[PDB]
Amino acid sequence: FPEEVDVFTAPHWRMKQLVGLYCDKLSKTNFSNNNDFRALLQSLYATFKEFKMHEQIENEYIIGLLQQRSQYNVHKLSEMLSLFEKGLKNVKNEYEQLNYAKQLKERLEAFTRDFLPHMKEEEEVFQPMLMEYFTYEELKDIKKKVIAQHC
Repeated sequence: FPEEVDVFTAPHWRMKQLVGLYCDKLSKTNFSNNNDFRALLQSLYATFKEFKMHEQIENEYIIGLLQQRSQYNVHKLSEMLSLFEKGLKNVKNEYEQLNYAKQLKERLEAFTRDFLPHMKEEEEVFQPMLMEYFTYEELKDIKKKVIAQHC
């Protein structure tokens, strides 16, 4: 659709950038090294906080409106951030770091597997709906708001 009414593509470009970055970091991290371990968790925490802001912006500026006008599924992150905090606060040696690493990798993989199709659905399903329930200028205005909150 026209760029000026597209409320997902730019935010999702950033979220996908952040996904690729944590996938790269995770693959390069030495989980036996406490500094590498904690640097990874700190990066993940900042990333997932931005993911949380993203979903909240969608809720407050896009989905609430779209649901009112069109009139079921209720548009994870908090649990992930809690997992990271546990790593930063409760892991004190190599045994605990490597046991944590296994659980961390399983949860991030599951998360990533769910998050990419989540974004795709917004683009493929919600955006067409936005065209049907809102005027072109109403959508330009929503996009201005969504960008201002992301950037």
